[PDB]
Amino acid sequence: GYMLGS
Repeated sequence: GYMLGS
């Protein structure tokens, strides 16, 4: 799984 933001 993955979670990211910018």
